[PDB]
Amino acid sequence: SMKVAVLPGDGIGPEVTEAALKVLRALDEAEGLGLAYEVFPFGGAAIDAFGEPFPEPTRKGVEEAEAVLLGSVGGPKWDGLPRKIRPETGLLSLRKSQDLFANLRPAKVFPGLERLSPLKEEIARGVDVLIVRELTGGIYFGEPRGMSEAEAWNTERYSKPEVERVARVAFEAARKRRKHVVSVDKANVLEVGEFWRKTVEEVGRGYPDVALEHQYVDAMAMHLVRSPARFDVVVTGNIFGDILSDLASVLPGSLGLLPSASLGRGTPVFEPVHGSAPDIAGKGIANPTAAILSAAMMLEHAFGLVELARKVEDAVAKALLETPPPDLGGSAGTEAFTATVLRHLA
Amino acid sequence: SMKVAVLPGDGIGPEVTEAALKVLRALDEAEGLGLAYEVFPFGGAAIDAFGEPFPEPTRKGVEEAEAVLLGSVGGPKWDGLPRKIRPETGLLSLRKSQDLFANLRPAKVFPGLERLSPLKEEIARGVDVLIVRELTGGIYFGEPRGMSEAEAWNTERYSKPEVERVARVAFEAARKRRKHVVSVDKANVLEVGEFWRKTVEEVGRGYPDVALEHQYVDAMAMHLVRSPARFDVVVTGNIFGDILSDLASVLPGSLGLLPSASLGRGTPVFEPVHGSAPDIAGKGIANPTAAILSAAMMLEHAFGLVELARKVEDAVAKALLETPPPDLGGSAGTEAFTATVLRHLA
Ligand SMILES: CC(C)[C@H](C(=O)O)[C@@H](O)C(=O)O
Ligand SMILES: CC(C)[C@H](C(=O)O)[C@@H](O)C(=O)O
Ligand SMILES: [Mn+2]
Ligand SMILES: [Mn+2]
Ligand SMILES: [Mn+2]
Ligand SMILES: [Mn+2]
Repeated sequence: SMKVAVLPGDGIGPEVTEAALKVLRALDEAEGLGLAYEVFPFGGAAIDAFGEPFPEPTRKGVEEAEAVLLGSVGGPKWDGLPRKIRPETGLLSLRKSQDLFANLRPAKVFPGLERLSPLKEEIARGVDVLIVRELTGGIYFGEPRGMSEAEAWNTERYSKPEVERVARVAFEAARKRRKHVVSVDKANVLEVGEFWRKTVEEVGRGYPDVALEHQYVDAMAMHLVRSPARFDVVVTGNIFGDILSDLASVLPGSLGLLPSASLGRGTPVFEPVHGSAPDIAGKGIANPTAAILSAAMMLEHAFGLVELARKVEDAVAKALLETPPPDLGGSAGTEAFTATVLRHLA
Repeated sequence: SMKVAVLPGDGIGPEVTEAALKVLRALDEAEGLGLAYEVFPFGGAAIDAFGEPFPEPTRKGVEEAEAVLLGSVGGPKWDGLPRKIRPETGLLSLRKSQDLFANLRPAKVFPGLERLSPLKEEIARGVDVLIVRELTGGIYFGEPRGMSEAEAWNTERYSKPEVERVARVAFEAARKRRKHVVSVDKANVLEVGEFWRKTVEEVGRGYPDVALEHQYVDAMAMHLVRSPARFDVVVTGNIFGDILSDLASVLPGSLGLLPSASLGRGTPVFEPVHGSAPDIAGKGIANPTAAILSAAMMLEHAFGLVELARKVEDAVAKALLETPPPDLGGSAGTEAFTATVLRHLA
């Protein structure tokens, strides 16, 4: 079996999700995967239908599935909503309800595609970095939090077990990759950074076969641009991971390329890093690469189909070289780009 | 006249600071500026002699001077000491005591040097962005803050007057440049971001001639790499400013290229945005560009010597294209490079 909860969301979310659905359907037919999917409302669409971005039928659908394929959420239609029901809060609520504390974001420059990077070729070449981002803690969820007319406040905080568990995922991922972890904090300025580093260092003792290095977040942003090829796994807290993963997104040359996996205690979630791009929704141009590669991450991580995930990745890489979408200077529409991916899969 | 407190600091700090002083003496000679300056112990140097990084006599000198020319602080010798008594903390104390809420970091790619940028030439051409970072509030100084065996916490908080005063600096700076400001927050997840955005918006109304735009911090990190050329002034909080300013610093191709001004209630501070670079200390190769441009910002912001700051800057620019330092593919040591700047200043 292969039970998938599909949450298309808003803007280009449904378009890119349908592209990823075509890739999955074509694999189901060829490999006999027994895929069964069901579509649920989430985000702006759920707010308009149920009054909340992560409504009951959707929460039930997620908990009962083996994996979630997620689109994108948000748009100006919902600007000004009380924070508790913003599309963005529904997203945090999804991550939190399944306690998906480990967010995996791979930034990779495919061999031959250095041209597309905004960086000079020799710097972009061989880039293959995995950002492990702590997703259900830190300032995103910390209390106290609030605002009055005179001030506003949010609390960046971590407990020992929260740091331990995300650190352990980073070490396990590194062990399967190039056995190198860079942990990122602001320990020269903050107590939380200090605490972060101390705990990651302790977890590191359990993995003496993996090299551990620490970097300050400001210096890390800089390294991700000057020498990204020297990184294997990067582990950091919620907001630092949010920032650095968008920054890494530029290495391949575009934001519509980065897929992601959210793993923890409950139903794993797979979503393209990009937002809902309201400006281009329904215009048949959104690059579906991120969504497709997220479906690839789902195959590997949720279903253990490593070989299949790589076929998709290989097909996408050829499609990018052959007929790139407009965001990479090409003229291939969402539909045509997906068809290209399909031919290579054959 | 011109009363300056000089804080060389640790590592390359004294060398690069000395280089900047040679530029300053040259101008005091050629222009008769009435330059009076005294050297004070700061950072690790202050720790060795007084047992603290920011002792009473250095505090006194700072407060009696009209401007501070600071080198850099930190080094392996002082690792191990509690964070609270680090040279880096003495730097935070200096900033806090003079309530220098506005940190100006101009990341610029001088015409002809696009080649040194990690970015492709067309992207790096004409880059001229000023980061206005709030420097005395936010998480860096937020109460409550702490650590136990079980967890640690820090508080990202801003008051209305704190956001208003840094925002104003941003608008005034823009008004002198290209009339565009981008304010940067994480309003979609953080109450403090919503509060920041709302306050910058109200201040913005007093500047109907300046264009105002808001970007999320993760998207902004991306834009500083894909299209830095579209930005003029960028204003943001303490930690977001720390990250984006290091990011912007990579654009012209080195560390050694970025100066900064710290402006506020007390004595203004001018320092190069780079660490003590412990390894190359006393070897005479460190790029003094950032220290020299920092004294140039001093001339402008502390003494209103616009024209002179500019002559210093054009001189440095031609020195870079004529005799580049080791850190930018060249072989011009600290003193030889300074002499080139001296030669162009006449
Ligand atoms: C939409 C926003 C809340 C979200 C986040 O900050 O996690 C997005 O930026 C991302 O990175 O998935
Ligand atoms: C050394 C450190 C405390 C300092 C900061 O974080 O402000 C430095 O990174 C900077 O950007 O000037
Ligand atoms: Mn993000
Ligand atoms: Mn003259
Ligand atoms: Mn910094
Ligand atoms: Mn005072």
